[PDB]
Amino acid sequence: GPMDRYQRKIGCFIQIPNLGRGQLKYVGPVDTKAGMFAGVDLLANIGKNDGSFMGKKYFQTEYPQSGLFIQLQKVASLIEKASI
Repeated sequence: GPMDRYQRKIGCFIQIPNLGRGQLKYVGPVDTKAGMFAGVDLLANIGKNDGSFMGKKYFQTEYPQSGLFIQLQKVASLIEKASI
């Protein structure tokens, strides 16, 4: 409430439209950005980051560009369907 239901699914896998399978690793705000975000590990270098942003660690990624922040509203129903 509001983030609790999504936070409980950290570690789940979700299938992101036009991106692929990603592991949910973080849910919350990102410094200097608007809104809430899911931080996902795409398990290939098709993301943007290594789980850090502006010098702060948000989550751990397998590869140097496998992490990605996605606006939470875009994946909120995928997360809700996923099982932990």
